[PDB]
Amino acid sequence: HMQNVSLRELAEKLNIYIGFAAINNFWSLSDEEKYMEVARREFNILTPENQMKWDTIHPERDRYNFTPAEKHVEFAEENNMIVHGHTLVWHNQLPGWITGREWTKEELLNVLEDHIKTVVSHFKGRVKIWDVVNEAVSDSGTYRESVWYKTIGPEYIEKAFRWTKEADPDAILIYNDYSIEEINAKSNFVYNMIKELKEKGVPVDGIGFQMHIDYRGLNYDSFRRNLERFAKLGLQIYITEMDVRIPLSGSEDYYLKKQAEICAKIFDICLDNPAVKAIQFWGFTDKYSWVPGFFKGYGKALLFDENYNPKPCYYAIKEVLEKKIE
Repeated sequence: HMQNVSLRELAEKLNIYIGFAAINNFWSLSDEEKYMEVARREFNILTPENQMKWDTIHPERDRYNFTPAEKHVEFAEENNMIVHGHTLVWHNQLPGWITGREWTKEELLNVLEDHIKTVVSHFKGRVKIWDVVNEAVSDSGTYRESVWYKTIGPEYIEKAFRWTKEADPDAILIYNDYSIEEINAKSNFVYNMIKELKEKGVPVDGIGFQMHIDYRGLNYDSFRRNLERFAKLGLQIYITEMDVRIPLSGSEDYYLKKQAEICAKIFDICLDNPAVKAIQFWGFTDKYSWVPGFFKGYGKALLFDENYNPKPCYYAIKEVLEKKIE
């Protein structure tokens, strides 16, 4: 009977991880001390929000900068957190050396293999989970027409996973995407995609459900069924970027209560399926979240308020974890 009961302590008892995404340059924020203290007290897995992406780590064709990623990895290792690497292949925020010229298939395959082997071998053994391909599927449930897809065709996805496994055979390799938590056209396309990759022996070890949801919640029965179909492909399941956005106008107490009910229910369903290995939120304090810039009119989507005080959802998830253990 230690005096505080943290999320990470409860996660350790349930053999899962619970954690967060770390903002760029967190160590140099004006409130770095408080941010780092709440993070180390609460969490046992960290994803760098942006500083392992291409624009930061590979800013010119023949230049690599691991300096900010290594700050994230150092903080995680010092505080007994595992690291989730994000992300090796994605369509957005690519540097100008990629977006500003025309590519052929052979040349872009060679670029992608070099990026992936350089980055994954740099952090071999230190990054336990990689998001190898992120968001490859469009919101109609076809392949997203990214630079990678347009130039290479669909084989970019199987090659990215094969190249990542060669460079670190111990990392857990996942495909990560949003709005695939329920059974729908997008998740059906991802399901068949992954089923076909694994039939070909491609090493897709798991699926990441981003869980960027709102105060309307999910169709819980559909999420439960969708988690079961993916687990039965032999996948580990990660909830990778959770946030539960609420409108900024009006009835804050009402929306904080609905946010708590939604987080409680998501945790209940995840803890009932042993394929779910980790639940991370995309940040942890409302002071530092991508939601208000990306979803206009919404925010307050995380576990702690702007002053680092826990919100009703924090107590709600803690209660669920404690009941699951007892």
